[PDB]
Amino acid sequence: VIPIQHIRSVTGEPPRNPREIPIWLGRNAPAIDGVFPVTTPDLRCRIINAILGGNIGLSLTPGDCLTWDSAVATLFIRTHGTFPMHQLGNVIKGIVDQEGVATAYTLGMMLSGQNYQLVSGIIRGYLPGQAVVTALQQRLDQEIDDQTRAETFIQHLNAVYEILGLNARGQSIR
Amino acid sequence: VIPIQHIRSVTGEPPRNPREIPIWLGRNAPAIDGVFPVTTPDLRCRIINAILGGNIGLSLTPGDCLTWDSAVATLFIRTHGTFPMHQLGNVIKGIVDQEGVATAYTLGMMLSGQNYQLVSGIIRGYLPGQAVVTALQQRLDQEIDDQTRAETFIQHLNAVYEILGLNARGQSIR
Amino acid sequence: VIPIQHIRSVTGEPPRNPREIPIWLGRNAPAIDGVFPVTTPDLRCRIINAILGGNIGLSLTPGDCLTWDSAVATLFIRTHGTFPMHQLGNVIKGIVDQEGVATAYTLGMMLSGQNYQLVSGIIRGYLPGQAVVTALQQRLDQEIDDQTRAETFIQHLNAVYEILGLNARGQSIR
Amino acid sequence: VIPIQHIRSVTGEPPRNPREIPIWLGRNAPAIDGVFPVTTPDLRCRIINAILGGNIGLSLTPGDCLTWDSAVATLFIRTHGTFPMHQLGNVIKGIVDQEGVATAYTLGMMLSGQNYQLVSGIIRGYLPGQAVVTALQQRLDQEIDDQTRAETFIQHLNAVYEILGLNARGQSIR
Amino acid sequence: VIPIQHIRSVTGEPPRNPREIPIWLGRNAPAIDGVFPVTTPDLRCRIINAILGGNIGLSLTPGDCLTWDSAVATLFIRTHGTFPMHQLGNVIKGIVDQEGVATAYTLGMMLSGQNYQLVSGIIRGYLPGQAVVTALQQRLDQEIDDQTRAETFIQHLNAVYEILGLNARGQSIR
Repeated sequence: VIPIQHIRSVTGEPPRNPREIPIWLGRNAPAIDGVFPVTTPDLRCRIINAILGGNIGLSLTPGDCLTWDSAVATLFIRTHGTFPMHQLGNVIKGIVDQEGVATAYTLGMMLSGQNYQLVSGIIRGYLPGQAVVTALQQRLDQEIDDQTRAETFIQHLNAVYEILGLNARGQSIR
Repeated sequence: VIPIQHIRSVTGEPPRNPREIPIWLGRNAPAIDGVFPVTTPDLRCRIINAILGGNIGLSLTPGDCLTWDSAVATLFIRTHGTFPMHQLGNVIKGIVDQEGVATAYTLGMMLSGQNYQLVSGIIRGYLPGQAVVTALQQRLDQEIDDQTRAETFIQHLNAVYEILGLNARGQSIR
Repeated sequence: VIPIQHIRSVTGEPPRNPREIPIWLGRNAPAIDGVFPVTTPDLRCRIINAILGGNIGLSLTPGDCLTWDSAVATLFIRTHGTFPMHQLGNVIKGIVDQEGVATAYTLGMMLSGQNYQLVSGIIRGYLPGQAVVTALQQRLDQEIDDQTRAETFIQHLNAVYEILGLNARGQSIR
Repeated sequence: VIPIQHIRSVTGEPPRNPREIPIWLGRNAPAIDGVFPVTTPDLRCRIINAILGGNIGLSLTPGDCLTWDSAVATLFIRTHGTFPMHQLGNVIKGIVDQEGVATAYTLGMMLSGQNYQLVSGIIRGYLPGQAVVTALQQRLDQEIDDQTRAETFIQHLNAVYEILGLNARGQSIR
Repeated sequence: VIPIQHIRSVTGEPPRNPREIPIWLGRNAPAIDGVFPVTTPDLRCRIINAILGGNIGLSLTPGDCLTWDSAVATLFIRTHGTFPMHQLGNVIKGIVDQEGVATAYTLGMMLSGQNYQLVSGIIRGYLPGQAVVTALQQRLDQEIDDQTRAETFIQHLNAVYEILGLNARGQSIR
């Protein structure tokens, strides 16, 4: 017996519009990993199919549930009909206005197969204000390599936002 | 003590209109099998009667709960009043517009006692577009026998839909 | 610790109108017995008092909870103010229109202290159509005795309804 | 880990108006004792603080949770601002119209520190009809002492109400 | 498997407006500690991230979850964009009108890093009525030192409010 109700308490009911189901799963995925440990592709497939309830159209098989990124990407092709990387710039722009830059980096990297150069370049255009772009680049440039920059991107954004008095959604205190 | 609440988290509350209770059970049946193992006809009868709550009219006895298909079919005769195979073409046409082709194959086969020839022929008429009909037939024809075609029908539909840029409900990206 | 939440998942919240609380408990009683075994009068009293929540007026003591029938009957005297058998014909007529004949036989026998002759005679008047009355009587008459007829009444109604194409609520396919 | 969810299934969400929180706790207290055993003042304090959720204003300390009566009385001084016994007659009159006489005896005795003479005298004025007052007094007078009358008051009200055809809220069948 | 559902029963769903999420966590924090014991910074981080569900913007790392005060303060900088102590007087004034003085002392001390002198001085201005200010000061002055006054502040407010017939929100009985 998989403990579905604890997982259902963290996630909640699926979104009504089929198009917003892939983004929802990506945002709730880190919290699920902390509350319950998922160690095999088969366990992940059973949890995702139960959370979405009776959606035969969006059912996933054990092969496509190797990593959380693969599961979120497959749901995108079933809900939208296009592979994600073809229109990544538009998808990141929608998340930034509705949720914020930190949500866009996490979901953009899941859909982009962990490509730091493409995600960092697209996000830099939509960062809030000229000062934020210059300050963040200086801090990231000091890091030794692309792997180290990828791990510390969210930590370096939070420090810059705090100095300039911006909330998570980028709205100024003034 | 059967763990009803985990099963209730996956399913949800029964539909208010008595006519849509049989289709609802069919869509939620695969997810229930993954979360909790059902191994006997008696266990299935107790789970179905609890999920529908206090519906004395639609109660099922252990004899008619031998397989999930038998349980869904018996509810159809109590909710609608006609055996399913008498009007299968109309039932499949309703599911395709509301949910999609993949939901119609799974529920059509449960109501049709696993008849591949009748279900495949009815679905081919309602497939979206002339190109989808020709492409799917070529892939299915290559398979060795009817049992092998039945197992791979959903896998071969998903590949064709992805090439032609169609979502699960059959709506084009254009 | 009694497992109240599993029992609450099957039942649901009590009805707002005090008059419909006795019928609600009768319909949900068979499902509760399957999910959790109730073996003593004391356990039944604790479960019924928790399900109704904080209703001091309708609280039941261990003495009146000997059988599910005794508990449903006592709630009727507290909600309505009259003993049930005094107005049984009217109560059965209300259930038949709202739910169906099968619900009326189960709840009519609980309120009537398992009297087959009174319940069968009252139901025969409200059966749907002249043909249903004649067909059911022929099948019941063949049975050896009143105990055997009481066990097989619902099974013999379902067979007659299926032949004449009627749904559980008695509405014809035509 | 205290099993809060089973206790939350019996109780429900707290009332929005701060004034009706003390009466709500009193009505739900007997059911909680049956489902889960509370044996220490500390356990009671932890359960009451969790049920009311995040109400820092109405938080209770282990010292004032010695008995369920002490906890309900302390919430009355925080929600209303006056000790209960100062205005007991008005409080009992409100409960009788909204819920009934049986709810008023149970909650009146909790707020009145188990004083039979004051609660019985206040209730006798608001009993429904002249006949109910005379019949109940005759039965209570036969009992040997005040402790015996206190235990059998609700049992003797239910018998009188049944003979005169009154529902729990005191409304006649006519 | 962390028992998230018991914690979710005490807390409830997060507030929709991002600005009121920090105050909500502070009010629900004492109840969570009683129901489930939290002994490590890592366990606290996993519980807070699950309770807020899928909010990537307000996610907290193990380093900033050393104490409940540190977690509530970090959420304030992400939701509002300013450190709390810069505008403490305004924050305490909002809580006093909406909830009461007792909620303002508990949340004011969490945001102010346990500074008794600043919190006590700000609260004294917003206490209800001239008599309450004089009576409370006399009782607090008798205590030996600032640590002893901090522990007994809520106990000494409740005694003064009871003598002057005030409810928790400061509204008089008159």
